Amino acid sequence: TIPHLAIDPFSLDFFDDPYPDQQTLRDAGPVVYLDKWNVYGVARYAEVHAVLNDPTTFCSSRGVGLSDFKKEKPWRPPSLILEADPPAHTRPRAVLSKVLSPATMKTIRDGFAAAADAKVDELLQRGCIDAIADLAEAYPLSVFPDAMGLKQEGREHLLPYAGLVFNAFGPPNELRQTAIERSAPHQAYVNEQCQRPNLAPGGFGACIHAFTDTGEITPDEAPLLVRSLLSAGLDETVNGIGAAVYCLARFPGELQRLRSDPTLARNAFEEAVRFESPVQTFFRTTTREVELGGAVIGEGEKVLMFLGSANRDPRRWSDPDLYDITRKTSGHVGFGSGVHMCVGQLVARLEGEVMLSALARKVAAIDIDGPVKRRFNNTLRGLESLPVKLTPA
Ligand code: HEM
Ligand SMILES: CCSc1ccc(C(=O)O)cc1
Ligand SMILES: [Cl-]
Ligand SMILES: [Mg+2]
Repeated sequence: TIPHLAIDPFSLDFFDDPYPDQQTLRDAGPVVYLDKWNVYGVARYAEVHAVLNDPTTFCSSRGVGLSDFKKEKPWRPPSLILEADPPAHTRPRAVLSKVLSPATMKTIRDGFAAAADAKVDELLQRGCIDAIADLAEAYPLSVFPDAMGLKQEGREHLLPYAGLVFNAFGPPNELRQTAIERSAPHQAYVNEQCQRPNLAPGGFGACIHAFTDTGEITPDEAPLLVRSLLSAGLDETVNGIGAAVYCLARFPGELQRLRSDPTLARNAFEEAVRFESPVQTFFRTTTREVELGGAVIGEGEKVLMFLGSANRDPRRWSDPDLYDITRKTSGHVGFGSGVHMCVGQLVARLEGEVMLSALARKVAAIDIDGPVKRRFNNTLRGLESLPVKLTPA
């Protein structure tokens, strides 16, 4: 009753161009079985949204990667928030929700916006740049570690650790195993910076520790929660900003609309998150035998969700493959949906918005002028290099 497919969603062939295969996964049925990895898969918007919003049936405490924590040991201690279900998930979630709250965004917006303006003016003096290394990567690295309260020493481990985290969600292919095997130096750096004395007072990490006073988390829980913000938020935001620049170069009419109304910057970034879906895939594990679509999934089975596919499903989106900066983007699952929906979404949107605002006000054209290279990762989509020429407005 359930179609079996041999598509490998963790192959380089898939990463290079997943969209034809995503249609095949969508059109094969509401639920598919991926024989290559012995997991179920859902690729349409309806089922992805349904799974995300049914946490008691499709749980996260057995891991949101391929590996099942009931069967295998986690490569690192499980995340206190991402790999927890209610009620264990709730109070750590509340802490990060307050640390990364709307109120918090007021304290960082001016600095984040000023840095984005300055970065774009710096790049305009160069003309031709790499929009990944010199922009999409450079800008978040220039604001987020400082906002986190990290010391200067050791920040060279941040990008390697982020890449490792998202590769480890995947199957035990080469990308995953090569990342985990010699990852101890990255883990030692991260674990050290999660300790209270190493975090600048007033930053995100120190604020997490400050919540131990309230009874929401214990002191021994706090380092693990800080770790979440050195795991998530970097590569996804980098990839999202890079995709936004790519779309503004490939859809030049949309850059001209953004220039004419820079207040579209926030939605222009949201549309890029839907278009790119920097977090392409992750898993749930069934706690019960379940009827999804017309399929009966057994208990203890891994269920792979295709967020990028859900955000390009023509059953839900008009012209899903077009980048449209005035599209009504509410309802996309690029940030997830339900109880786990990205707790850092306000930080990501802030970085994306102010960068696209700086582009909107300062740049007249963005032209690709060199070979474009893709960045390969088991669960992230994004570019490795994006040579562009920036024309000043
Ligand atoms: C464009 C940027 C981003 C994208 C596409 C993204 C994507 C996601 C997604 C899809 C989830 C849901 C995971 C699940 O349901 O299992 C999630 C959760 C999460 N995100 Fe993000 N994220 C982004 C930025 C950030 C930032 C900037 C931070 C931190 C500053 C962050 C921290 C987290 C954390 C801690 C969770 C776990 C939340 C929970 O389980 O309750 N993310 N993110
Ligand atoms: C799968 C969504 S991206 C993400 C990665 C790691 C964490 C964490 O370490 O808590 C949270 C979210
Ligand atoms: Cl670690
Ligand atoms: Mg300033």
